[PDB]
Parts: sequence; C-alpha cells; structure tokens
Amino acid sequence: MRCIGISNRDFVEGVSGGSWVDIVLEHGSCVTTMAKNKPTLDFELIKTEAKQPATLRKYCIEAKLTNTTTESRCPTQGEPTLNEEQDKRFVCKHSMVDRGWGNGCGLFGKGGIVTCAMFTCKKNMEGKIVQPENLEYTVVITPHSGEEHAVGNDTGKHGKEVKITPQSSITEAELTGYGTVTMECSPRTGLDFNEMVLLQMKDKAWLVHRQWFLDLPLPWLPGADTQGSNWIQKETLVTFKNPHAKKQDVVVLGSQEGAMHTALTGATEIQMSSGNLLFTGHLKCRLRMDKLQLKGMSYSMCTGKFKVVKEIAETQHGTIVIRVQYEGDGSPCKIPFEIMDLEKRHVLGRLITVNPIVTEKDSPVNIEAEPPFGDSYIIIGVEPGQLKLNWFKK
Amino acid sequence: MRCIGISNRDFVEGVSGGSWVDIVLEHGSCVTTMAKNKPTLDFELIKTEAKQPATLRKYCIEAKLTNTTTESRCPTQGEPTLNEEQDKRFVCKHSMVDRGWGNGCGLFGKGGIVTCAMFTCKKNMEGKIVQPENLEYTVVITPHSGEEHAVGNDTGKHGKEVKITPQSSITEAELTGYGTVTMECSPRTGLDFNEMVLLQMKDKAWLVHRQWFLDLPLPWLPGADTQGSNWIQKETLVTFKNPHAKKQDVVVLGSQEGAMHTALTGATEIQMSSGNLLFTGHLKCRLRMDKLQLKGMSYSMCTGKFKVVKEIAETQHGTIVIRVQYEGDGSPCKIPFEIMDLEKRHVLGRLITVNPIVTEKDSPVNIEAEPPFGDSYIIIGVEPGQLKLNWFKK
Ligand SMILES: *[C@@H]1O[C@H](CO[C@H]2O[C@@H](C)[C@@H](O)[C@@H](O)[C@@H]2O)[C@@H](O[C@@H]2O[C@H](CO)[C@@H](O[C@@H]3O[C@H](CO)[C@@H](O)[C@H](O)[C@@H]3O)[C@H](O)[C@H]2NC(C)=O)[C@H](O)[C@H]1NC(C)=O
Ligand SMILES: *[C@@H]1O[C@H](CO[C@H]2O[C@@H](C)[C@@H](O)[C@@H](O)[C@@H]2O)[C@@H](O[C@@H]2O[C@H](CO)[C@@H](O[C@@H]3O[C@H](CO)[C@@H](O)[C@H](O)[C@@H]3O)[C@H](O)[C@H]2NC(C)=O)[C@H](O)[C@H]1NC(C)=O
Ligand SMILES: CCCCCCCCO[C@@H]1O[C@H](CO)[C@@H](O)[C@H](O)[C@H]1O
Ligand SMILES: CCCCCCCCO[C@@H]1O[C@H](CO)[C@@H](O)[C@H](O)[C@H]1O
Ligand SMILES: *[C@@H]1O[C@H](CO)[C@@H](O)[C@H](O)[C@H]1NC(C)=O
Ligand SMILES: *[C@@H]1O[C@H](CO)[C@@H](O)[C@H](O)[C@H]1NC(C)=O
Repeated sequence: MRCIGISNRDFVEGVSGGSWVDIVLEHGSCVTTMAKNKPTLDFELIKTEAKQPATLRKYCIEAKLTNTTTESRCPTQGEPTLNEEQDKRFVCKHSMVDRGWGNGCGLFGKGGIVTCAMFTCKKNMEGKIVQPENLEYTVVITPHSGEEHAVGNDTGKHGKEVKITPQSSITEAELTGYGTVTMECSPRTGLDFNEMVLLQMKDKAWLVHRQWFLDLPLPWLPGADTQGSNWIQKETLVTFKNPHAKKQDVVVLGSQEGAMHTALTGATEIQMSSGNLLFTGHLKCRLRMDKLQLKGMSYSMCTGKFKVVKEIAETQHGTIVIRVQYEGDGSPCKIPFEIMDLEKRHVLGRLITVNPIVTEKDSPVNIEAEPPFGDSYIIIGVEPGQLKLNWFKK
Repeated sequence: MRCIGISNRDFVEGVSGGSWVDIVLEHGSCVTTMAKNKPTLDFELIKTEAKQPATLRKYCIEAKLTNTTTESRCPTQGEPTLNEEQDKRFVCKHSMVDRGWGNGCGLFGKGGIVTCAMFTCKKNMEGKIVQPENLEYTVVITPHSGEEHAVGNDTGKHGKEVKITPQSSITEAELTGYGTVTMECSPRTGLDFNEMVLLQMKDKAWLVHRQWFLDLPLPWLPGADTQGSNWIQKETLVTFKNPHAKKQDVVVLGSQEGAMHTALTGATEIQMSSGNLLFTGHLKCRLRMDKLQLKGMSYSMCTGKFKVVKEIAETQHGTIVIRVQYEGDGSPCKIPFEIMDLEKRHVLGRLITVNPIVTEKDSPVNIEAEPPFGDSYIIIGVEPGQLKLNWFKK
C-alpha cells in the first residue's frame, strides 16, 4: 500500500490466465500489480548502485600556481633553461624580452626567457564508464495487506527489499504470509552505455556523450592515474603574458565549476544531492506469481458490524481509500465489501486491496477500491448495521 | 637615457623654432624628445591611478546555501509560510508535492510546499565607472645626461617623477640642472568612459561595455550597497528541483569565476597582476621647453684624449651608444663628437645625447647617436689621439 499517495503511480495487470506480469520501474515511480486470485502488490525502485566503474579520464577544474621561476639569456646567447622544464608538475613557456646595457647585456636585442610555475589542482571532476551488466537495483515490494498503518507508508518496514542484478539470473522474493514471488529483470537500454560517460562533480552527476567529454578543454589525467599531479594540457587553465617585451607573467584561469554546470544544462541528470537519485533509466522486470497465494481464504465472511475510523478519501487516480474497524466477535474473518449502483441492485466497482480481512478485533483495516464514475454505494459488512456509504467520482 | 633599451620607443621632435612638442605615452612605451639647443629628454608613463571611482554594481560569482527550511500545507489548506520569505538574505521558491494518509494529510492531492535557504556570497566582482576627469598619471622624465649609469637604468633614480591630473591645469617639472619643463596633458579619449565599465575580479581587470556588464546573469547589489548580503536575483546562481512531486531541493550553481574569464576573452585587459598595468589608453601631453636650457654651454671643447670604456653597441632602432672616459686635464669641458663619411670630409649623423660633456676626470660618459645607413666614422676628441671608430648600419 506504499504506492497510495504517489502521483506517478501505474496500475498493471497480467495476461488473463497467465501468472506472469511485466512492469517498468523508474526512480520517482510506483507500480501496483494485480492478478486473478493473487494479492495486489506495490513496487518501487529505491536505489540504483553502480559497483566500481572505470575512470575514463580525470579533469582539473580549479588550479593554483606557485614556485614561479625563470631563466633568461642575452641576445645571441641561445635559449635559457630551467630544470622545471622537465618537472611534469610545472607548466612552462619560452619567450623573448628586450635586453641591453640597463638590464645586463652587452648587446641590445631580443633575448630568450623561459618561465615555469608549479601547477596544483584544487578541484577535479571524473568521467566514468558504466556497463549495464553490473548495476545493482534495490526494490521494495509492499503488498496490499490493508494493515492499519500501511497506506502510503514509506518507512519501508511494511515492504520487503530485494537486491537485483540484471544478468545474474532470476531473483526470489519471500513475501511473509503470501508465498514467494519471482523477478527476472532486464538491463538492456533506456540508453547505450558505450558512447556515454557518467560524469561526477562532487554530489552532482550526469550522463554525457563520450566525444563531448573527451573534447573538454581542461587539464587532465588518464583514468589509470594515481599520483594526481602530472596533468596533461595544463596550458588550458593557464595564461602567459608578455605584452611589452619586458617580462613574462603567468596566471591561473579560475574555477570552471560553474562553466561546467552551465555546459551540462542540456545533459541527462543523475543526481544533485548525495542520496537523491533523479534519473536512472527504466528497469523492466518480469514477475512470476505461481508461487504466490492469497491470505486467509480459509476464513468466513465476518458477521458483526464495522465502524468507519477514517472517512472515505479519493486519491489522485479516482480510487478511494477507507479505514474501518470491526466490532463483531468473528476474529480472523473476511470483510464483506462491495460497490453497488445507486439502487444496490448491481455490482459496479472492484477492490484494489483484494480479500479484505480483519486480523485483530482492534486493528483498523484500510481498503483501497475503484468505484465507477458517477454515483455508487460503498456497502461494508452484513445486514445488521451494514454500512451504506454514498460516493460520487470524478 | 631610461629609454635606451626599450623596443617600443618613439623619437619625437618639435616644430622648428617653437619650443613646444607633443608626445603620446602608453604603458610599455617610451619617448625620447629633442629640440634645437635643448637637452634630449626621455619620457615613460609609470602608472595610471583612478582615484576612487564609482561602483556601478557588484556581482556575486560564487555562493553558499545554508539554513534550509521548509513549510507545507495539505490539499485545500492554502499556501505554506516561512518567515524567511521576508529575510532578504534567503532565496525561496513555492511548489507542490503529493500528499495523503502516508505523509500526514486526510486528503490525497497536491499540497503547497515552500523552501528557503540562506544565500551567502563568497566571492564577488565589481564594475566601476571611471571619469577621464579624475585619473592620475605618474610620469618619469629622464634627460640625456650621459651619466655613467643612466643608459637604460629603470631604477627611476636618474629621472624625475611628476604626478599629472588631466583637467587640473598645467604641471611644472623641475629638472635638476637643466631648468624646468611644462606638461599640459589631455585625458580626452582612447575610448568613451561613459559607455564603458572598469570590471575588477581581484587583481585582474578589464574595460567592458556598460550594457553587456549590466546584462550579466549573476546575483547583484547596487553600487551604493554596504551590507553586502541582500543580493538581487539570487535565483540566477541557484536551482530548485521538484522532479517527482515528493520533495523540493535547492543547490548552489558553482563559481562563475572562470566562465567570466572566458566571456572576457575579447575584452580590453587592464592588468592581470597586482602591479602590472598592461593597457591604459594613450596619454597626450604638450611639452613646453622655453624654460629649459642645456647644461654647460659655458664650457670649451676638451683638448685631451678619450678612451673607449664600453664598445659601440647598436640599439633596436639603428642608433648606437658608446661610453668613453677622459684622460685630459680639461675638467668640465664639452666632448668633441661627430659622425663623418668614409672619408671624414662631410658630417652625416646627429647626436641624440646632445652636448656631451665630461664632468669629472674619472666619470665615464655615455653618448647615444644616430649614424647614417651604411658606412660612417665616429670621430671623438681632437687630433692628438683622436678616436676614429668605423661603423656600418642596418
Ligand atoms: C509506518 O509504519 C510505522 C511502523 O510500522 C509498524 O507499525 C505497527 C503498528 C505494525 O503495523 C507493524 O507491522 C508495522 O511494521 C508506524 O510507526 C508506528 O506508530 C505506532 C503509532 O504511532 C506505534 O505504536 C505504539 O502505539 C502505542 C499506543 O498505545 C504507544 O504507546 C507506543 O509508544 C507506539 O506509539 C509504533 O510504535 C510505531 N512503530 C514503529 C516501528 O515506529 C508509522 O506511523 C507508519 N507511518 C504512517 C504515517 O502510517
Ligand atoms: C642605476 O643607478 C643606480 C644608482 O644611481 C646612482 O648611481 C651613482 C653612481 C650616481 O650616478 C647617482 O647619480 C645615481 O643616481 C646604480 O647603482 C649604483 O651602483 C654603483 C656601482 O654598482 C654603486 O657605487 C659604489 O661603488 C663603489 C666602488 O668603489 C662601492 O664600494 C660601493 O659599495 C657602491 O657599489 C652605487 O652605490 C649604486 N647606487 C645606488 C643608489 O644603489 C645602478 O647600478 C644603475 N643601474 C645600472 C644597471 O646602470
Ligand atoms: C541512465 C543513468 C546513468 C546510469 C545510472 C548509474 C549511476 C548511479 O549514480 C551514482 O551511484 C553511485 C553508486 O555508489 C553513488 O555513489 C553516486 O552518489 C551516484 O551519483
Ligand atoms: C582605458 C583603460 C581604463 C582606465 C585605466 C585606469 C585603471 C587603472 O587600474 C586600476 O587602478 C587602481 C588605482 O588604485 C588600482 O588599485 C588597480 O589595481 C588597477 O586595476
Ligand atoms: C616551492 O616553494 C616552497 C617554499 O618556498 C619550497 O619549500 C618548495 O621546495 C618549492 N617547491 C619546489 C618543488 O620547487
Ligand atoms: C543557521 O544555523 C545556525 C547553526 O545551526 C544558527 O546559529 C543560525 O541562527 C541560523 N541562521 C539563521 C538566520 O536562521
């Protein structure tokens, strides 16, 4: 009954006769399944975890320059030299500046100069490769028990969590008291994980095209890298200036964090917060129910009377939910329930919370049902003090 | 002699007869002035200071969100409320989320929710208005004294610094021993300081168009602001998400420092380093020299002989500089100097360091001159041991 209240809720039924139904689950979605003489079940995808992906590449988005050093020669004395030209942590550039008596040389002319500065990354983002085969999904299965506190309860302590791995065969789920259900889920698509990259910048994350990702004009490190200091193409976050031929300067280019966010505007978002998976694709599972059975079909219709404990309320999909309490001494018994026409002559609506049964004299029971458009009567209990509640839909 | 060595050096002469010459100075530039019976002078613009300009607007480029709070109502219960909706430091957004039994409401439906978070700027940039009227320029005037250590000496302790303010009348400069010169400088143009804004992001600075600046999609504060917390349009660095109608989130948009740098690529740069003014416009000054006079026109040509102390060297503009020392007993006397043709019959070149005079037996003297293209002889001193140095130009 976890789904009652969610608006992105889908109602699914199987092929008449068969005991297998196919459903699709996406974060933020909810699915209510039904089948002849089978308990109604609610399904919700709680999490999508990718177990250790490959780091295609690592980009620097904010850096710092330090230990600037420089060397220079006089006209006709060749190029200057710095050992830092070999230290892969440093970025360098050669250039010319004016020279002559006033600054040390015997000749006036252009003399070589070389400037180097240590480049240290302060913030970085990673591109990872995800393969469908290894994506674990956590799904919560909550059956329509009618339990006092189950309507829309997200605590998860009414449902049964199951972990599923796409290409790791069938998964078995034991629903206490109802039997056992089976799920065969398919990874295959929503999108292709070969030409796409999962990009992570702290708690934010998107799925982007490989090409686009590989063409980002930022300093980088190969996926395999550990040291995290020998960045390739540091020049992309650096700027060398020698405007008047007097001296050469180097300055960092400033955090690209936002520029990135701005360029990722049109990209598929995965999550903005630590534990708020937004999208993840559509998970398809085939549900087997031959080993699933209704609960209490050994009972007899109660004979006593009921009291409305929580007035009839309509959900965002036209179904109604009501909560009644038994006052009869029948103990474990089936609750009489039917939706009749204005004159109580013919039956018009169906139960979603099929096989409503009391379990304890004082444990109220929730019943979801689908009345017909227009007028109808909700008849609860049997004759002596039988509840006859009128309702109008949509 | 400060200019000897700089490549962006310009040689300027006045209208024959007049004693007024016009020059143009720009950072990274140098100007050598000459005039009949007047000392040759070198001019260099050392600094451009804008005295307390007006802050047109202040933009936030990096922010932080904190103290997130939220309020919500049930379907049909109207809008939620937070006092932070009035606290100008907070950014807020109203929205809907699903409600029903499982999360507190008696009815299932869409209920109002409102979310607020405190927005605190961590880094910002300012746009300032510069008025030509109030721009102070520091200029160093260094005359061609021929002093042993003056060639290309940037120490500034050979020159005379003068501060100039465009529309504050004429400025008087006293050149020790040479008299006094006068400068009348004009602010008027390079560009229109009305439709342009000086933008500063730490030590970096550009001149940009007012419109473009005012249209930057960032959070701002009016120029006059002091508090620095009641940012207008905070929504531009913030993002509210309510993808599944379950709850609403807010996340900062990330430093725009680099994006700004990137958008400022084609803009006019003023400086990248704390004290490295790159550009500043072209400063025009009219130089009056009627009160300026040569030094030592009471002396007689030396009669002794000279020794070359620093061999003839050519500058990047075809002039040559030489340094000689006197061995004669003439004390304060004019140095005989001329550039003759191959046969020493006719005169061909001019002195830049006009009126070369010894001052102390042992103080070497530097002379800059402009020999003719091709062959020529540099004749120094008189007959007995007269220096006859051959030279070839360009
Ligand atoms: C979602 O479910 C939780 C807990 O689920 C269990 O609830 C019990 C009643 C039973 O159905 C079991 O099978 C479910 O898994 C709900 O939290 C529970 O709330 C009730 C009442 O608020 C608590 O019962 C007790 O009531 C007596 C009153 O006589 C008090 O003295 C006790 O202190 C206590 O409140 C019960 O302890 C809670 N159980 C847990 C695990 O916290 C929760 O309300 C529900 N969500 C909604 C909105 O329906
Ligand atoms: C730029 O100029 C500075 C100083 O300018 C002054 O220099 C003196 C000589 C004089 O012309 C005065 O009018 C100038 O304003 C040059 O620095 C000076 O360097 C000299 C020699 O290196 C120093 O002279 C002394 O020499 C005796 C040797 O007998 C030593 O014992 C002394 O310690 C001292 O070195 C003099 O002190 C320096 N003056 C200053 C203010 O530092 C500088 O070299 C020059 N730049 C170039 C490259 O030409
Ligand atoms: C089509 C959507 C792209 C594939 C979705 C898989 C990405 C899962 O998202 C990532 O899962 C990690 C698992 O530990 C978490 O640590 C991260 O917080 C989360 O961003
Ligand atoms: C056409 C170029 C725009 C006008 C140039 C004037 C800007 C000088 O630039 C500013 O001067 C300030 C004065 O204190 C300094 O504090 C700053 O470091 C500097 O950026
Ligand atoms: C950079 O400077 C620091 C402090 O001056 C020094 O300790 C360090 O050795 C320098 N780094 C390198 C590799 O030159
Ligand atoms: C934000 O939270 C801090 C610490 O929890 C608290 O001291 C402060 O009062 C809060 N700020 C506001 C204005 O709500």
